[PDB]
Amino acid sequence: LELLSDQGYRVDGRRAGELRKIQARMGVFAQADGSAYIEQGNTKALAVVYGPHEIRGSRARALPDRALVNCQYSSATFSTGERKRRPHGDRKSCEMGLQLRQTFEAAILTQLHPRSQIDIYVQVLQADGGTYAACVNAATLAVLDAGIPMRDFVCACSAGFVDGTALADLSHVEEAAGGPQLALALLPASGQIALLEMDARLHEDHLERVLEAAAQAARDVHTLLDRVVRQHVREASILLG
RNA sequence: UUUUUUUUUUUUUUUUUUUUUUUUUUCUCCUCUUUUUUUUUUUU
Repeated sequence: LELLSDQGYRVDGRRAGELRKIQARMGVFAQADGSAYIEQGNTKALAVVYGPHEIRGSRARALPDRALVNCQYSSATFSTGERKRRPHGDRKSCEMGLQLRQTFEAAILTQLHPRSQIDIYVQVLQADGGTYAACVNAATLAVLDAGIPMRDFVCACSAGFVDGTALADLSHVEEAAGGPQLALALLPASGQIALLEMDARLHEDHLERVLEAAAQAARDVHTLLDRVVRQHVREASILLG
């Protein structure tokens, strides 16, 4: 099957260094302390956060120096072509909630809420392509909506490598083809990387170009989400006064 | 030849948990030429 034509067009019609269309939203729910909604291409995510509160259970599991970040991951049973129902014991959810907890224990400026918990929930309504970056961006928007201070605006994007060229924002068809996939979590102002992942084989000479293309695609996600945040804050500033 | 007074480092600790590798596709596809097919035999 052709994943890159001779003309340079992909299966869905975009070039190598081209992203899908994103359409976000802030303030979806009312009861919670924060909310967000993003649809990156054909993947629909959702995130809900709860502000610093009293530790549930009160089983002396607190930290006297910082706060306790608690991230979960879930997925709807109609999120793909087949039903594929799973119980709440899978290790895919555990590893996704652990990479989420790892990146948000580094992005959030947590040394201001001693002996407090932060509960972050992510719900995926339709998965087609990169799920990690869609969850990270939806929870970055939900955290901004909740007013929790943070060092920067963390954004994530993936990449690939086919026929000696570097792709960007891979889809499920391209992902399920046995290629060197790769994902980041970038802080645009400093250029630092919060998380790095990889699978499948790849030569050592092509790591610089796949990593550079992924970082550039994350910097391209940054501008599009930045205009959404600026329009939202100008909206509320106009409403307030 | 210049008296008298203006307190200070948050209180708390004797919390239960009965799971388990993975996980999810890619179609049908013209094999060229001396033949029947030789064959016992012996030295390993």
